[PDB]
Amino acid sequence: MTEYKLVVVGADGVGKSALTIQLIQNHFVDEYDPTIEDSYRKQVVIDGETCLLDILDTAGQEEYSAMRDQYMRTGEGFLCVFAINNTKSFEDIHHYREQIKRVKDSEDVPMVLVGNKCDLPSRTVDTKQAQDLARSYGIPFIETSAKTRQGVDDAFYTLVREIRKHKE
Ligand SMILES: Cc1cccc2cccc(N3CCc4c(nc(OC[C@@H]5CCCN5C)nc4N4CCNC[C@H]4C)C3)c12
Ligand SMILES: Nc1nc2c(ncn2[C@@H]2O[C@H](COP(=O)(O)OP(=O)(O)O)[C@@H](O)[C@H]2O)c(=O)[nH]1
Ligand SMILES: [Mg+2]
Repeated sequence: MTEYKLVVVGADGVGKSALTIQLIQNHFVDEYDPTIEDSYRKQVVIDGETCLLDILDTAGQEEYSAMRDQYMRTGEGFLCVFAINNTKSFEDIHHYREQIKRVKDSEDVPMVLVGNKCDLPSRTVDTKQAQDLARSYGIPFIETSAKTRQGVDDAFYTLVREIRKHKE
């Protein structure tokens, strides 16, 4: 089977952990320790390919040490997550994409832009705004809810698909 190393990044509170746990463990966590960073592995079939997904759920403090830089650059693809009711988290996307380009030392890194919490009633980030940002980057965009599980499998599988085509 093919191993894929995925890294879920984005501002605190956007739902990186809920998204990962929903995909790995099939349940919605409401109060996952905001500081716990860990890797999770899941065997799954994507487009008929058996895949082992190694998924780094990032957390902790905004540090830029050489060890963290090294942990991140093992990512083959990146889920860049913001929440549709958190303007600041959307604005922060550019920064995360810049940090990815830096530690990977490349301007084409497989990435998917993810607008989480789409179950929530009053969003301040419009679908169009985020699509526009995605198309500027050349990356896919998907809306997700870690609560209802909408889009969750597709967000991760779509990232896997972006890694395949980068590998040609
Ligand atoms: C994420 C990432 C990807 C690829 C390579 C990296 C290399 C080094 C460090 C990384 N990370 C570490 C965690 C982190 C990072 N950048 C911000 O930016 C917060 C705000 C907004 C813009 C500037 N800054 C002021 N915040 C963070 N953390 C806030 C507190 N909890 C967890 C975490 C989300 C950057 C790399
Ligand atoms: N309503 C709703 N709440 C969510 C969703 N995803 C995460 N949350 C909640 O938002 C908070 C932060 O989620 P968490 O996964 O810890 O964010 P992280 O800092 O990105 O890991 C928690 O209270 C979650 O229960 C979602 O899709 N919808
Ligand atoms: Mg978390």
